[PDB]
Amino acid sequence: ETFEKQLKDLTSNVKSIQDNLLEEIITPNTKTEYLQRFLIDRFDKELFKKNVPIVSYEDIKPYLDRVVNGESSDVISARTITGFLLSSGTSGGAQKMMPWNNKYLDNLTFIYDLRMQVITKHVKGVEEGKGMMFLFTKQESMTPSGLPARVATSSYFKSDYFKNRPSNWYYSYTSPDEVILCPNNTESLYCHLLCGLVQRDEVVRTGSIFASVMVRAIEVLKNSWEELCSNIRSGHLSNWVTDLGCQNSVSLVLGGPRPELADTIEEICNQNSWKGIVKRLWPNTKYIETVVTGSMGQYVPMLNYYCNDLPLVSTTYGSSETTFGINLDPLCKPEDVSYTFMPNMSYFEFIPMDGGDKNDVVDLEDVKLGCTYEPVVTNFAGLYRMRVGDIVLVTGFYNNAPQFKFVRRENVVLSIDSDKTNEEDLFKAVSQTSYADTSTFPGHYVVYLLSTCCLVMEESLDNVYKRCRFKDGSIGPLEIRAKFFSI
Ligand SMILES: Nc1ncnc2c1ncn2[C@@H]1O[C@H](COP(=O)(O)O)[C@@H](O)[C@H]1O
Repeated sequence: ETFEKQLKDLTSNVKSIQDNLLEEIITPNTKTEYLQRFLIDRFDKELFKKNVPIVSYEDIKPYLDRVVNGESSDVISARTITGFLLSSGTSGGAQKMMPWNNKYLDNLTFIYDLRMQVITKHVKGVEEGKGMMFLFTKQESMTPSGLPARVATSSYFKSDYFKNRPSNWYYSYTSPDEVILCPNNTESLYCHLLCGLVQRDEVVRTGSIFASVMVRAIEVLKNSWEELCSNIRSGHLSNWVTDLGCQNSVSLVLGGPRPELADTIEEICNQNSWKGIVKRLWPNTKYIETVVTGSMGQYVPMLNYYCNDLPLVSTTYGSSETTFGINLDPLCKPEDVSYTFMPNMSYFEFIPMDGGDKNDVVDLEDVKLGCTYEPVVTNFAGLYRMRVGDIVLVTGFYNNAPQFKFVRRENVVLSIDSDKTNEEDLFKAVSQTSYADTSTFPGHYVVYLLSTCCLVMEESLDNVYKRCRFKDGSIGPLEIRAKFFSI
């Protein structure tokens, strides 16, 4: 009842909520160095639109550099910046750093609570069980200001928003918090699988942020099940896991020897065909929760094979600048997913990317059906009218809330995992066509046109690629097709 009214109000009063949010954001910031220079003396929406420039990351980086280096955040935000977000996008090989504060986590947990209600409205049999969720923490980078830079979900996991989260099915995992918080993701993924297998009847959902990570978890399971079952049989975690938090918390989950359970799992895994394996090991699973839009659509056939066509539920579209919104038709096919922007997240504007809309920039409530746009974001952490670099397509409207298909990220040419290699990067590499191969796991780049040539191309790519390729092992060695490989 409360949720039904909440969602009706959010998607019906879009214009009013957006206009009030802009006033809410701008009013305490009119005296910042940044907004004072565009002479926004008081809050006035037409003055904001006329005087405040639409900017790229590059335009405002001088201001962000000052905050990163320790200058008072009030140069851009009266809401103190207490950390930064590392974006998967880069500017000159360097990851972009976005300003961040707890309003990011206020919005994120608002969206978690909303999509939880959307899921349970449409999917039965989930509220009495737990999620086997392959969630990972990545260690933070220090900035000269002394504030940490983290990836979006790590900024949540390492906060009390996560530690002191609510107590219901949607925030209940088969993995202890220590496993989720473990910065060694090889150890934590193994422990995720171990705890999920031990509590296999309680699993009602499984997944990860992106479909690539869900696929990797299944491949690790395929390559680790004999060892996992030996830990279940003995009641002892393998010695190689060094994280103390994992050792202590997983030992409690194991409890003692489980040779009968081990036998049961070994009998399932021992089939030559891995088709439907997820459903056979976790028979109470109701759905797979993972993003399957954008470059992640390449993994849908693999996921359907392993999960025996359990629904793939792609819930959220977000970025280091802001969370955008959620999928209000969770049980649709992957190719049909659209995201309804939520008007309380940030003030959204849109630049037309085709001839169907001839305006220079338009408000959320004015976007035209069937037209493409680049989103523009004004947020609660010092970003004013910043271009996001994504292209979206207006597919419809839920009440008065536009729904958007994610089309692509501008200039990105190659993407396997979190990496987003764009045309400039592939250019430097070749000067020092392409295809993203996923038919084998791990996926890898393919540069059509020598062992050394493969290496120097990889060495010129960005840090996200190199962390995925050499550390997580989510990308294989780059291949120049005679066929040659990096190493
Ligand atoms: N649900 C989604 N579907 C497709 N692409 C997405 C989705 N969520 C995020 N992305 C992409 O990932 C970007 C976020 O990058 P980051 O700044 O590293 O958080 C977005 O701007 C999109 O390009």
